[PDB]
Amino acid sequence: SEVPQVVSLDPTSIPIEYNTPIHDIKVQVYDIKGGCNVEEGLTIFLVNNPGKENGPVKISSKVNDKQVSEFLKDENMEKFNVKLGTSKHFYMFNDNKNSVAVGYVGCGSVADLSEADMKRVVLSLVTMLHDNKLSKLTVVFEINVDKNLFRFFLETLFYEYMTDERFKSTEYIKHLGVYINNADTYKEEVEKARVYYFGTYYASQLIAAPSNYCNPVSLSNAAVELAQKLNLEYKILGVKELEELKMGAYLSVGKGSMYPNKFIHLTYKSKGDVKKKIALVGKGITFDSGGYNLKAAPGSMIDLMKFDMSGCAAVLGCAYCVGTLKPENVEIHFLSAVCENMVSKNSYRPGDIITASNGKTIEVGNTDAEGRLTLADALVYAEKLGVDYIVDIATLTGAMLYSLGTSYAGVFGNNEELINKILQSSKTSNEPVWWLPIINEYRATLNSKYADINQISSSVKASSIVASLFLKEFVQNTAWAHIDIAGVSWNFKARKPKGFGVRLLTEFVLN
Amino acid sequence: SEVPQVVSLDPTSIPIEYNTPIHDIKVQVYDIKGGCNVEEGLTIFLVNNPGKENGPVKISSKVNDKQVSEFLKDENMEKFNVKLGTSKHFYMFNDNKNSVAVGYVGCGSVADLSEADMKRVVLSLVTMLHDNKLSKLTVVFEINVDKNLFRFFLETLFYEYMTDERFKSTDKNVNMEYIKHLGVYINNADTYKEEVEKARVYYFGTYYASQLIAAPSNYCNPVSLSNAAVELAQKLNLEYKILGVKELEELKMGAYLSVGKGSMYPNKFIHLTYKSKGDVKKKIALVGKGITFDSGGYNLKAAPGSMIDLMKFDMSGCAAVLGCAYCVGTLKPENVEIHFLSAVCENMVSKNSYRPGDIITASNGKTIEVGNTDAEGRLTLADALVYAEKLGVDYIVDIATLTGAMLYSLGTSYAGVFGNNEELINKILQSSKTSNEPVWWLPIINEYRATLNSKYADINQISSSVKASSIVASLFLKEFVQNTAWAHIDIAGVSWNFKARKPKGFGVRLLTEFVLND
Amino acid sequence: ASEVPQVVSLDPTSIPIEYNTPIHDIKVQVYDIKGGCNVEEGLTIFLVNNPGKENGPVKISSKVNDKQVSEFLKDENMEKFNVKLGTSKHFYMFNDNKNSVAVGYVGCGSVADLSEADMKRVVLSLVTMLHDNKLSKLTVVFEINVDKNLFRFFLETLFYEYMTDERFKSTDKNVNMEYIKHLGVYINNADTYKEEVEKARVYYFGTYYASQLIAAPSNYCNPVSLSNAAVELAQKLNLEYKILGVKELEELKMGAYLSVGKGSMYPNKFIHLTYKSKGDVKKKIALVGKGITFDSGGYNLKAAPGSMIDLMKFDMSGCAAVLGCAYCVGTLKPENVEIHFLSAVCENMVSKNSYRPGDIITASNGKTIEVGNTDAEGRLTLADALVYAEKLGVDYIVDIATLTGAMLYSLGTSYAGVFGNNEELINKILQSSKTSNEPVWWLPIINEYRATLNSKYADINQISSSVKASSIVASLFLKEFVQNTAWAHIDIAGVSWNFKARKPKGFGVRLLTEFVLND
Ligand SMILES: [Zn+2]
Ligand SMILES: [Zn+2]
Ligand SMILES: [Zn+2]
Ligand SMILES: [Zn+2]
Ligand SMILES: [Zn+2]
Ligand SMILES: [Zn+2]
Repeated sequence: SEVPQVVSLDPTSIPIEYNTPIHDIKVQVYDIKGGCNVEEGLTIFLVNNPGKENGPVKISSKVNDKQVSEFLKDENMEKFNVKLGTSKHFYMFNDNKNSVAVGYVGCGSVADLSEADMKRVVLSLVTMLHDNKLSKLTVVFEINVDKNLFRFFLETLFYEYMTDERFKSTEYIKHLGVYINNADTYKEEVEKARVYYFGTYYASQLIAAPSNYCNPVSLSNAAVELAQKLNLEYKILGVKELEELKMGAYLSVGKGSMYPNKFIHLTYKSKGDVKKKIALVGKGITFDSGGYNLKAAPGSMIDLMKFDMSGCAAVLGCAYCVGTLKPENVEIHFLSAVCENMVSKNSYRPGDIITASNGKTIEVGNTDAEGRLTLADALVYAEKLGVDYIVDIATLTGAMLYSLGTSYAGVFGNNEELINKILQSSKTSNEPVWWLPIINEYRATLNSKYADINQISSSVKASSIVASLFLKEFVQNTAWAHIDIAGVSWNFKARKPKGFGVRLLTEFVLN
Repeated sequence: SEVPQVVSLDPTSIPIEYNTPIHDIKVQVYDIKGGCNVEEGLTIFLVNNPGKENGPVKISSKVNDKQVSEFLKDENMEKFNVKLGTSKHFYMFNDNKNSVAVGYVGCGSVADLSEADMKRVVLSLVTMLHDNKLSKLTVVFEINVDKNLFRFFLETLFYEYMTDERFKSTDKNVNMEYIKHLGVYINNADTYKEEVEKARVYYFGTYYASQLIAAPSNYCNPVSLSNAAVELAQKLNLEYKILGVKELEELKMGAYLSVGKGSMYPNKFIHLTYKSKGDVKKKIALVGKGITFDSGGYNLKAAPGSMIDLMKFDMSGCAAVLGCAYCVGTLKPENVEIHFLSAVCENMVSKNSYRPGDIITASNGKTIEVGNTDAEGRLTLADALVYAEKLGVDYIVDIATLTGAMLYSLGTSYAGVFGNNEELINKILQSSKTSNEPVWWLPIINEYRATLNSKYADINQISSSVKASSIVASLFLKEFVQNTAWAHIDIAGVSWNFKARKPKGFGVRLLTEFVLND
Repeated sequence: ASEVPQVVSLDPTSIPIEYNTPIHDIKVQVYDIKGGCNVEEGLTIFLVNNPGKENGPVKISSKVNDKQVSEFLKDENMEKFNVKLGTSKHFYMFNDNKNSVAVGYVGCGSVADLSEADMKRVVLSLVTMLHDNKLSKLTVVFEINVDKNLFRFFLETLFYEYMTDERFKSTDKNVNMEYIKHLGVYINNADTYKEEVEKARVYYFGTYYASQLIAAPSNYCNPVSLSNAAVELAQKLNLEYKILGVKELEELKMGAYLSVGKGSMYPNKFIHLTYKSKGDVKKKIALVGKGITFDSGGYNLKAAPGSMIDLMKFDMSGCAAVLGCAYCVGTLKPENVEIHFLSAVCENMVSKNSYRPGDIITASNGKTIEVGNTDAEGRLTLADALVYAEKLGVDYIVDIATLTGAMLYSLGTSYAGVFGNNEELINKILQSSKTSNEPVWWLPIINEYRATLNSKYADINQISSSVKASSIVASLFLKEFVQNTAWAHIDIAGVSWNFKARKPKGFGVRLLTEFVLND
């Protein structure tokens, strides 16, 4: 519980903001039929031009205002194109001689927008908000979007709009109007978007927290504080309990750290009959220097490694969403074997042979492959709960930047139905995931000469699949999936976390 | 048609063995419900024991010789297990008082053997042939096996047994003695017979492709590779055309020709055609990357691990298409028209090579900013795709050793497949299942296209920021298929068998199965 | 003259070669130290040691024939100077004839038997006193013990280090260079060391000649110009010579040697100089030298840090050593021997015409070779050059080559490595090393690595894919191209270039010549 320090100035807790300006935004959804009102604030239309790549802007909806109508006349809206993500907006006086702001965001030439297109649209939207001091924004949907994509649009606008100043030292809007066809069906999605937004923004807060602030001790303390605020059971496992359990793999990674290993175990149990038990496991490495296999090669981005607990952050954000929504007929376990991978006289070293909590011995070939070591014991622990689904999520292998890149997470697993559910949850959360195979032919490269199994392949380069084959050895009789978010977790362009997985994991629990 | 040379000692053609020793093998399939005759040669039993990891071996088939039976009594076979890949040699005097050789290969503890497990059995089998001078091999199938797994057995056996001595001179392996007959004892032998011919045609198509890949770059060049295809087309009675530089100039193939500007061998564009003597219901175009050697260009492969010495394989895609042409041209399917295309060149370093930053114009008008001269595969394939599209086909399928990222995505076992059309990918995925050449579907993330927006040309050859290289190349290729169904098979990672130091001929059976089950 | 191709009219068409060096005009006199040292004009320098104590005091032992110079060199007056190896002091005084003289000393340490390395350092200190001083005579007095072979080494090393190569200086000539015209030497039993004076002079130029060739840059010294250089040398020495061009090389089926050159603008040229003695011929010897006039690496370009591509004008040091040898042999004229000097010269370059990694090529002995790395081009040329050598029917084949950069990690910059298939031949090489004072050290041909040359397609791999001991694996490769003849192979990659002085060593000329005049 007490966070160790080297000097008195070392911080002793993660600053968390629970009450954000987003939560104060009044959101009204009006039916697109009957026309729009432009009586104050910024009014933005979302218009596309199917077929006509880069075609002009044309506004179809009738606005109850003589002056702005004159502005949105086809003859005047012609000079502007629908290039996906392009935008302009103008200030003027309306019928009532009130200064308003009218504009549009180009939604391209495709009709069925993707999550990435939507993201590009929102980015233009937020760009106007951050350089315009208004109190109301109104968005008119002259494009076709389903309920999930609509909810996704709100979540993404909320998340991108929020600016995280916790670590800074030396005026948001208050109303949101949405003009959309079928408003009544879309209304039930607004408050859920608000929950998903924060769940995503909470994970981002932890990830963004640097490793001096966000260490194994303080990160478990935040988990506990989230459980109590949410009224979930919470048990934190310490070194003594961890030795008694024999989690050799997990403890080896921490041997070199000044912060004791802390294993997080949150539990949500719905009030009624329990029909499905689920274990969610997240890689929780608060800083991964690589260990004696130091991240010293050009491109190894050691300065980003505060993010190697992104899986844990996702699983916790899921706890917020799950505890806040309080679904029926489930028991969810949120697990994370937290630690820190450092270079010290005390660290485990390459070549060490260690014994996991299920008795299998493992030969360490590379100390930077530590995430699969910690997940190994977390998966043994999880299977001891007698759950139906074990889903882990982790920034495991940098190889994913060369397979799927920075947009799509990869998912591996030992059960077709579980991989199917994760994909469908990817469709409804709009968090993109792609199914990759656990190629059995590669398993023999983990045949250790001395230990029971190798930690890494010495030859095979498809590390994302090799790790998957290693993890498989630690689940004996339970549907299990594995989601490698190493490439998607961090938004390199915006220089901030994405919060990837929260909504994906929640949709998996909910539907 | 004439291969340029620098010295009179430079080879002017690819050595190609068409009548291989495997071809000289007389295969018969006998019905096991009738006993196995153990006269001469080596006769091998494929046995398993479902249950414990290394159960014991138990011969089930009726052996048509008293002495052998008394020898193969369970009491004698108890000492040996059926560990997958295990084998043992037996010697005895049969009923005729003659010396016979018999043995077994462990088929593991599984009932329905896996493809990868079948291979391991063939290799173990081949090992028994390699240091032995035998005239006949008999194999009794005491394991469950479908027709498709029987053919795959023959197929794999033929390819591994075949030893490529085209380039030996004083190290010709004496003691090499191929068997002359192959006997197969199987249940319902009458139904598996149909697969012997097919396992033969599929075998050679693959070994053919492997001969072109293995052929060093000095032997196998753009001129000599096109010469080889014309001979193949002439044997198979396929229509053939070879576009030379002047025609390629007239067709305005700036991307393709720019790659070869630095080679000493002129560009040669292969176009073979098969069409059957009935109505045509499907018209396919198969495109193969045909880079006979890939130095990288001015973006020289000099970084560690770039394996410049392996780049004679950068035409395995072309080899696969020509290989498919043999199988299709031999079996001759009905109601199809198939164009086998390849834009062959050599990516070299010279005062005549194209440069990074160069801007070139493809045959479809699109200007291209070259960002890395070693991304030359997508350039040649761009002009080949627009060429294929002009033919008015239903399916355009290309197969290429395009991107090294494949090793980090799927590894050395599975090829990746990309496309713009679910239906065609599904047909490739099915064909992958039945040819037994594994492939995994990867997506063309549209979000990355923006990193191809060039500031001066119409399109970027490469992305500057994105590292998912296989996906980006697929996005580039996508810009040269305007309205046709098109899939893309990246074989950069599966083409070369690194452990054996020999090509796999990957793609031949896949492409054929695609053509024949349509 | 055989015409050298050019790109522009300014490209040089010949290697500039100086044959009449200032060292050829110095008159050498050797005096017996018994009977007195006279102190004439110029500089007089004593070589003094003090066995026992390091940095010990210097005492002048020999008898000087001058009262003033004697009084000045009194032991009590010399104790202020030590004998630390290399130290040196200059003295100035008037003699018996009221004339100014200059004397001094150079310290030779406290060890009894100086090594060639120690002699090198003593000579370097002498040269330092010769530079920036307009002297007409230098005299050296040997108050130290050296055998006949080490005394010759002193003269040659003195001559070599004294020489300054200005062939490529135009506006920056040292307008202050003035060489001595006379050199006196005082030593005990002088009559026995006299015979070494003329051999040392011959040995100096032979080595300085190879040095000129090596330092000549690849645009001056290319396959055509260097073969032209050898022709002229054979012509001045009445040596037999035949220069095989591409046409014969194709007839001779030298596919390995030709492949390496396919990418050059200078056609391959094969040098073959012959010295046949007039007497009954008892030994026939073929010396083979690696002749790469510039080694870019080929498509396996030298781009890795520390690859020193800018040094690769020296990949023909073996050929230069062998030609330097030919000068000595042609000049000294051994009596009962037949010597063939061979070099398969070419240039390893990047072009559309170059051979590629992976290429399979056929050597003149019909063996096919899979090219795994184009930067290992030397073993390819030597393979064919060895086949040609055995066809001549000699008693010994000895090749010398800057073959493997591993040499820098095994024996370093001082000792070369000798490999071979024949203990007796390797002993003759080791013997010639002692007498030439050019250090060689025997390294093994480890047969266990042979298997890693087993190509899957060709007859043999050019390179091992797993074994890192390049210098051994190449020896295994070459050994496959000599079937029934004693053959040794001397890798000089590490020792050829003198990094400190920024010039070539000419290493191997004297080693090889001594071998030629061996029992
Ligand atoms: Zn790591
Ligand atoms: Zn990590
Ligand atoms: Zn390339
Ligand atoms: Zn390529
Ligand atoms: Zn070299
Ligand atoms: Zn070299």
